[PDB]
Amino acid sequence: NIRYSVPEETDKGSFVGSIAKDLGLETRELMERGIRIVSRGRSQLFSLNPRSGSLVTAGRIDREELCAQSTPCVVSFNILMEDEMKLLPIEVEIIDINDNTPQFQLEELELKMSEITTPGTRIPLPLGQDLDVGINSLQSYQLSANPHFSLDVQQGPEGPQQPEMVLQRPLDREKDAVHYLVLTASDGGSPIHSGTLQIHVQVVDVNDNPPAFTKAEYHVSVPENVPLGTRLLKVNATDPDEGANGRVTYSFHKVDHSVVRKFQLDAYTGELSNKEPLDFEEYKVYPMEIQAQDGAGLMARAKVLVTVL
Amino acid sequence: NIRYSVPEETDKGSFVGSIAKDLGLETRELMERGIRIVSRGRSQLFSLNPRSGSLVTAGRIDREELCAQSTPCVVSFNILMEDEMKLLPIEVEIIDINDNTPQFQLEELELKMSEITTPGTRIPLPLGQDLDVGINSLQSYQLSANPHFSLDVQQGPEGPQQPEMVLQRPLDREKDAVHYLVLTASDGGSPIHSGTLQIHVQVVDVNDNPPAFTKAEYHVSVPENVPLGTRLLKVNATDPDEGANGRVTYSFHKVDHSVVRKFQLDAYTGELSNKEPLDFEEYKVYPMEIQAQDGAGLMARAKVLVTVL
Ligand SMILES: [Ca+2]
Ligand SMILES: [Ca+2]
Ligand SMILES: [Ca+2]
Ligand SMILES: [Ca+2]
Ligand SMILES: [Ca+2]
Ligand SMILES: [Ca+2]
Ligand SMILES: [Ca+2]
Ligand SMILES: [Ca+2]
Ligand SMILES: [Ca+2]
Ligand SMILES: [Ca+2]
Ligand SMILES: [Ca+2]
Ligand SMILES: [Ca+2]
Repeated sequence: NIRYSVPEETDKGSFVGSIAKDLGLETRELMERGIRIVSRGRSQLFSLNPRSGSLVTAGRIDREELCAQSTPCVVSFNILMEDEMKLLPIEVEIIDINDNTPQFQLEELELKMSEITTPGTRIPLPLGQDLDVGINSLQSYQLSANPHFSLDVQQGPEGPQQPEMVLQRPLDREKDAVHYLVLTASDGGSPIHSGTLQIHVQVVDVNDNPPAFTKAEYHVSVPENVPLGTRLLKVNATDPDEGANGRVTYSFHKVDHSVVRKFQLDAYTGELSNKEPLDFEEYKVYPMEIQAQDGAGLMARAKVLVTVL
Repeated sequence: NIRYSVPEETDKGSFVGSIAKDLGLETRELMERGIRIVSRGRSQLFSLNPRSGSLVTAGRIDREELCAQSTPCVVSFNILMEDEMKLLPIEVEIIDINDNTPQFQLEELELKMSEITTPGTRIPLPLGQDLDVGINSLQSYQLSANPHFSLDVQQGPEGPQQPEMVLQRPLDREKDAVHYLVLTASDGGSPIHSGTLQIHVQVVDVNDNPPAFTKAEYHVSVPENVPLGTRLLKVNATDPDEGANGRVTYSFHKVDHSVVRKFQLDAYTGELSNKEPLDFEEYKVYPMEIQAQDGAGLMARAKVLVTVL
């Protein structure tokens, strides 16, 4: 029984072996014995010269196409020697080369995660798959260096399995609204081939910031005979949350209504105006507690102090 | 100068004092010199008998109406003795009684607070006001027992000032969506009068719970010749948050698409069905990672394991 080897993907006409050598035959000996390949299966991948006895490749030999994930990859055929009517079994092993990179089944993974997601939360990652075999197949995964997420991997029989992205440090949309990461999947060839997956994490807002007034206290001095409806003051509060969570409206806290009833606070603009006459007497000052509310139940406070001159 | 006292709110005709007694005059004496009140200001609150010399009340005497918050409350007038044409100055002090309860300027305070509100957060409360004076006016505030809120009060000169409600234990809308409390404002009378304010705290939802599947693993065994479109399994996840925060949808995690592509998972109902033929050989089992997402970026995981018989 005769066994040869050849790497996949050689150029057509690449040398595989000499039948005459391995039968110990010369030129005249070889021809008189009338050798030829019996056509079957993939035998047409090889060409036998009946004068010299050389066996060469005849066409593209792709181990991935022939054998996929099976090992080893052997092409079998008979050589017929017409003289003695004897069949000679030939085996050629097709050697895997590293001509495939680990592939993901998508290019970009889009994730949405609340900024309040608890550390330890685990998300399973798309698998990398390498068409090569053995050392040339998938050997490892790598997640790009970053402060919030790390990679976890189960070390299985033939390689790594079930990659997961695990949250380590808390997210914060007010610091980073989006995170971009890269997952690579590498084989064990030399050099190593690495496939790539882009990961996009969108951080979903939580109402986790109260508004904040520009000042703890707003002082205003107003004329004794100021007309009704006069703008006295504009207050303002900012809020870093998103949408309704960061949208603030203004109002009086309900404390002493007999004071606050003399005034008007625009819920949207924060403009404070007098609604009723103000006395220089009876009340030198007029302290009032005000409130800034966002759209989802967080609040801030300030004091307004109106002095009549 | 002659000084008498009388409590406010006595019945008409109540005794205040005897002018004859304090002038040391008898019947014939008193009459001959011809006494009478000189009408001015609040003198009509009193009636003088010109024969007996008694001074009594003539109508309702309300100290709040006469003197409000000022102290003391004295009604002054002259008595004319027509004989000597001499003016006699009389003072009657009106004694405060505790006939007013501390009042709030509203019946119910409605507050909205996120369940994520930071403990230590302070809210100023409506003021109580008592029309009486001294010991009979506002002396203290009380907040009904509750584990989430305490009352803070400033002890000022004449009474308690600036009551505040302070958050102590974190809120949790999934435990209590609302809290009802009572603020009382009391005077120092005997017995004490107490005014009452109802407080209604509405707890605003935060997405602070992920969904949770009914099981960590769903196993199903299916016949080799199961028709395409067969309902195989219904998964379910619950979520205690409110509205969108608790509304869950179902999907496959992106792991091995070559497996998951053979199936269909309804995003709303959680019904899993087969979409492509299943192989008894190519895949004995079919493990799949599934996901439940709420409407605001939290998620839970489970596994589905499909075996072909
Ligand atoms: Ca190949
Ligand atoms: Ca290969
Ligand atoms: Ca490879
Ligand atoms: Ca944040
Ligand atoms: Ca906010
Ligand atoms: Ca936020
Ligand atoms: Ca009274
Ligand atoms: Ca009172
Ligand atoms: Ca009174
Ligand atoms: Ca909660
Ligand atoms: Ca939720
Ligand atoms: Ca909640």
